[PDB]
Amino acid sequence: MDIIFVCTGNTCRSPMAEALFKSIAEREGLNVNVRSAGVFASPNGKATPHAVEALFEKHIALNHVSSPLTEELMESADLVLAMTHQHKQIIASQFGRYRDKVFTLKEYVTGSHGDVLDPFGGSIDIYKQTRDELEELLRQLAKQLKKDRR
Repeated sequence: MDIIFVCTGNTCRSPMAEALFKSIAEREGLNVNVRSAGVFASPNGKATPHAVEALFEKHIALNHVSSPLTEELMESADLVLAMTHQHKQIIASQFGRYRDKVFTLKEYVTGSHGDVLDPFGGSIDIYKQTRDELEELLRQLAKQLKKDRR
């Protein structure tokens, strides 16, 4: 199992979800890899001064530098977890409808298309609201994985 969290510019939430899921997987004794990318990210984007601070408040000390989602990473991974249906369709448009590997961030857990709070460019409080929702989701995501590590 290798998971790619994906949002347009990566930094918006994907590395928060990565850091949380690593921490939660370590709590649960799950065995995975998780990474993050963006359909229009670049190899020199990084964790925002509020995402990183929100996970420092979580006492995880996030540190991440972005990269684009490209087909070799897609082929290497076993799950893709996209923040929106629009992102899912961009991924499909990049990779010739490799869409089967992709699920939306709520969808993989709720069973229905949707997203968490998008904090991109908000104050620390918005990333704080996000990481609470994101943790609650990712605990259910760990519950979903423990079925088959998928």
